[PDB]
Amino acid sequence: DVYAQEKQDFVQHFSQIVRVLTEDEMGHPEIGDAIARLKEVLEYNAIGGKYNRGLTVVVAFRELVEPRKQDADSLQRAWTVGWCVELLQAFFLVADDIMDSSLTRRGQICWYQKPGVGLDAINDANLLEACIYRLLKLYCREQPYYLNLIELFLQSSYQTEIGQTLDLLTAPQGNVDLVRFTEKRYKSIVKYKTAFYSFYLPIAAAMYMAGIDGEKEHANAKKILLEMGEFFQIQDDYLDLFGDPSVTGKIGTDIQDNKCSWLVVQCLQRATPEQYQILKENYGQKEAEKVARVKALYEELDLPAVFLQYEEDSYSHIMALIEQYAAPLPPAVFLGLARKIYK
Amino acid sequence: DVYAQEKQDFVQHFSQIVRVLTEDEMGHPEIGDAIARLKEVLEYNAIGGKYNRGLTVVVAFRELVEPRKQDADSLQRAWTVGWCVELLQAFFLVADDIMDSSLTRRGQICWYQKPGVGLDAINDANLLEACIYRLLKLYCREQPYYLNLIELFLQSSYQTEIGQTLDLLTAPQGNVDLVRFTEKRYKSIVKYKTAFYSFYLPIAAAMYMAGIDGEKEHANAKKILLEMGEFFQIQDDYLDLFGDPSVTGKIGTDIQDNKCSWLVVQCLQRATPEQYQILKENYGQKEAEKVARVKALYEELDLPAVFLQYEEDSYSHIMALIEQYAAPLPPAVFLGLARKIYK
Ligand SMILES: O=P(O)(O)C(O)(Cc1cnc2ccccn12)P(=O)(O)O
Ligand SMILES: O=P(O)(O)C(O)(Cc1cnc2ccccn12)P(=O)(O)O
Ligand SMILES: [Mg+2]
Ligand SMILES: [Mg+2]
Ligand SMILES: [Mg+2]
Ligand SMILES: [Mg+2]
Ligand SMILES: [Mg+2]
Ligand SMILES: [Mg+2]
Ligand SMILES: [Mg+2]
Ligand SMILES: [Mg+2]
Repeated sequence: DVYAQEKQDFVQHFSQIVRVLTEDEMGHPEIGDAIARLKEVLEYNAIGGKYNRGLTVVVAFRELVEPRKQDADSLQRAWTVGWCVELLQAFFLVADDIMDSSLTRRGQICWYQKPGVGLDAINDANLLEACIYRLLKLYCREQPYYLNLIELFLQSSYQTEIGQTLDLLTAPQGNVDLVRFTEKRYKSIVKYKTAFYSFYLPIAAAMYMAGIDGEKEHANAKKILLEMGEFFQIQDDYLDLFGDPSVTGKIGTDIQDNKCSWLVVQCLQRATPEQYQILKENYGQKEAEKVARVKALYEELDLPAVFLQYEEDSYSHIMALIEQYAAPLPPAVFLGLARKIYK
Repeated sequence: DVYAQEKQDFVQHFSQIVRVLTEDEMGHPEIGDAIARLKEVLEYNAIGGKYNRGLTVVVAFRELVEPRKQDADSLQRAWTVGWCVELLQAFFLVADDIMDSSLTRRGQICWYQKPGVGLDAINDANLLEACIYRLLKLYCREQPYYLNLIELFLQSSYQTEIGQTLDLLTAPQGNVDLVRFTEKRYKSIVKYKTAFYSFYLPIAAAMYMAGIDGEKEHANAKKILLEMGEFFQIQDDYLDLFGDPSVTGKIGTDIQDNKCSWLVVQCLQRATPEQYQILKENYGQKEAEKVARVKALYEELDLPAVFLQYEEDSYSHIMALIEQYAAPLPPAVFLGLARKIYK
């Protein structure tokens, strides 16, 4: 992949990110303990993933910016902005893990589950968020795209938070109403909670850094990226139940948490009234036997096979959107991302 | 007060703030339920306070901007930016109430304690934060001070979050070490957690709106405002134990929560080794009888009288700093604020 060609170098740069964020300390040694906590938080929560969102900024930048304009400082700004995307993810995930009552993330216990962390993780997440704007000021403040990037991160955060609200509102604890789990509702939740920040944000950041600021170009980019994001969230929902946690790094909670998962939507489209009652009886509950019954029902209704077919159809659709909407950007910008997510 | 002269009108404007924030809905009716939740969150959490921070932007604006430049639109931008300060407070308090295990706020149950809210309040707080940047874009994007304000809110949030980290790190649950509760540590915690966002932020916002952007003018302003903020937090700590909750609107938790309160710092400065052991035995614990013992010890050591004296000395000090540092701004800018907090 073009992603493996940039990864080791991207990751390498995290030590610099941490160093520049945790040297607000000469000048202000009274905040030392707080900066030590920030370092711990950064190291626990922004490292251990695949780095695909941050890497996408870097790879897109190199593909959109003329090689004679890819000087040392410009490349550094590019991987800084990719790390800002990673930090945005880190902030959101820390908070999400608490609100979803999750156990593990990236092959370790969730930050909030750590003895001695707990709900202090809320402020830790806010700090991760603040680091984004700190790095943008330190590295990009004199660039013509500075305000574009600040506003792109802010707006992406707002959209994401709106999607989180829909997610949580459609999934009330102890309150099983399957009636709300429609395809239309599903598409809206995932557009807001995932598609903007996971797909549109990183490419858009690289577009703005390359001086591509036009509303038409950004709107065309979105046509591809929001669709890619929807697929990505459907995949996430499928892996929540059917994925191997040694590979995914995380234990699923969607059934217990009463979530408007792609799986439950597809279940409802297919289920006889008898299967509907089974689903109603067992969904949204902590008991392991009830979760098992839901999984059994999904397997009975061939949902893994339905997912496999959906992934093929989706891949073909996204490739079609690249043919329609890529120009004037290099198709490789989107195809690389397609390759990474449809693996 | 100059604050009462602007309050009814300031509060009046909240209906407009809510209307403009909850009409992201024509165009995007798929987010309707989320926008309904945002309205609920806004109404519960940004209304019911004294509005002093938001009001300070408005009053300072009128005192710093030439009356011929105080047109309809400019006044509207001023009360919008004051509401942004209120929203910053609202975001921070929702999160703080969870992390401090608080019960009530502004004479009602804390948002997170509401049946059916719970830890979903984390995302609600993030949404309140997003509304700040939304209102600044909608109302101030074409103004020469736009980036100044965005960066002032972002930086104030970072500082505040650093202060929150110090607060929480100095107050580990179930872990009583009084050794860390020093005056030096106290001053650092409150500078970061309170002084920036409660005092410096609102005046600074009005300064930038009035085209007063000079580093020397902002640095002089800070000399007064950070000191005022320290006093304000000492007052907050005193009222945590000795205030009337029908007046304060909130039930105190500092002793239970093992906080580096001004009260405990002053206790440690004065306490015999026998009183030190009593404090060690009873601090940072949930039992009502142990909290009562700590309060008894404080009363034994005349801490209310010590606070009364401190408030006089502090008032005199801040007035001295106004004489030194107010120019070239009208002294009324600071004196009005002094009047409100030393009441
Ligand atoms: O927990 P994961 O990794 O399975 C999850 O995929 C995480 C996720 C998706 N979108 C957002 C937005 C903000 C915070 C977290 N987000 P989900 O949406 O299923 O919680
Ligand atoms: O709960 P209160 O109102 O007594 C409290 O005064 C609230 C407070 C002060 N400073 C901050 C910063 C962020 C969030 C809340 N903050 P405290 O600092 O004592 O928690
Ligand atoms: Mg989750
Ligand atoms: Mg979630
Ligand atoms: Mg998931
Ligand atoms: Mg879940
Ligand atoms: Mg508190
Ligand atoms: Mg607190
Ligand atoms: Mg307090
Ligand atoms: Mg407390």
